[PDB]
Amino acid sequence: MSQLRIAAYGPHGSGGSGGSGGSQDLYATLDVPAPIAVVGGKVRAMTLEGPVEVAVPPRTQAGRKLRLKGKGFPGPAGRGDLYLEVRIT
Repeated sequence: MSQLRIAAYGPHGSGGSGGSGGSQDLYATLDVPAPIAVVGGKVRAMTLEGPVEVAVPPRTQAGRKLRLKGKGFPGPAGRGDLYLEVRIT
């Protein structure tokens, strides 16, 4: 119905609520193999609900974090950003 919405990989500044970061932003390690990283697909991410399938976009490169705005916890600026740490295996 609703997966972790990937607001990353579209660097486009405009008149909207982006900022330099979210409120309670958190880095969560995202394991992705080299094939699924380049072509895109799905991977197993760690969540409090258990292992979820995150639909990975194409072009995905090691060391880049998928900043998923609003997927972090609420705070001063509104909600935090969930950075999925692309680990190409």
